[PDB]
Amino acid sequence: KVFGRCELAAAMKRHGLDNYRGYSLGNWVCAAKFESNFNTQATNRNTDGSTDYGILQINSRWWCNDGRTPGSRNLCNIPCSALLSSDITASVNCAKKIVSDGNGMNAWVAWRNRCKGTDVQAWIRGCRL
Ligand SMILES: [Cl-]
Ligand SMILES: [Cl-]
Ligand SMILES: [Cl-]
Ligand SMILES: [Cl-]
Ligand SMILES: [Cl-]
Repeated sequence: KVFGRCELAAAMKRHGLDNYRGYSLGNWVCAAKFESNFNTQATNRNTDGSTDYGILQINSRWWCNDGRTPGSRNLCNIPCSALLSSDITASVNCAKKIVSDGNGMNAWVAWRNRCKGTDVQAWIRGCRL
């Protein structure tokens, strides 16, 4: 499923990401844009052989099991495929574990390089929320 920008924002808010750990809703929408283009079926390979899955490109190195990432953990205790559903529950709950881990949203390299320090509020401009 490919989300509309305001559609994604609404689901993220309902799922409680709005100022979760102090990160305003715009941050999460910005991250999702550049990680996955709001496409829940997005998958990308990393240099270490792990894979990123879902609207928020959660990686198999630490957070989900895909059975093909040697020397990896599954800290959110989910199959990585579960993250590609049109329902973003599993991704959001996992992201909540991740962002509470210590580096906050810097865990998402795209957020760090492309959203951090920008006006992320622009990403929920005009949305009914
Ligand atoms: Cl957009
Ligand atoms: Cl709807
Ligand atoms: Cl584990
Ligand atoms: Cl990570
Ligand atoms: Cl980047």
